[PDB]
Amino acid sequence: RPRCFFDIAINNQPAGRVVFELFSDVCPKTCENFRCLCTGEKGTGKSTQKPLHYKSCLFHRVVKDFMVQGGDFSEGNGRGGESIYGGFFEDESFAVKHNAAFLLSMANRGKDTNGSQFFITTKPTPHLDGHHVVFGQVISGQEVVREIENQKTDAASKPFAEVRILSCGELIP
Repeated sequence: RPRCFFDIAINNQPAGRVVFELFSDVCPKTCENFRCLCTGEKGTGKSTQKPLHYKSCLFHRVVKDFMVQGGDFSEGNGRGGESIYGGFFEDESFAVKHNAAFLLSMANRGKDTNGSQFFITTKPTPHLDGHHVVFGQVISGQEVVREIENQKTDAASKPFAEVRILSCGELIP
């Protein structure tokens, strides 16, 4: 199973590192996308014409007691983003349930619209089962996730403080 990392800053101050395990045995295509977005290895987005890379990306949406969402690398606000395959891809698995905090899952714009955007649950969110593909889990940095969850937000649930991925990649064992 792949491991990836985010080094998070909050208003340019390091908050620490979040490490994910990717369930590549369950949703390999979903996992490969996220993996490559962390490394930036696939280069330029096809429609977006911007790096397929989470580096400098924002957690643009935060909802206390629900989840924290980021990965919109091209717009920083939910409108943008693109998968490593060109555009979006198909929902691959509903096997992993949204039954805990700290699950990594694909944000989307309805059926079969998986791009670069992701969310980290902060409570059990079982109503998202069948609508979003769970593909990973936080293994360390849970306290950083809580710190993000607790940001004061604006009218669109966008943090007033910039919550930015300063560095990212894959942990090669």
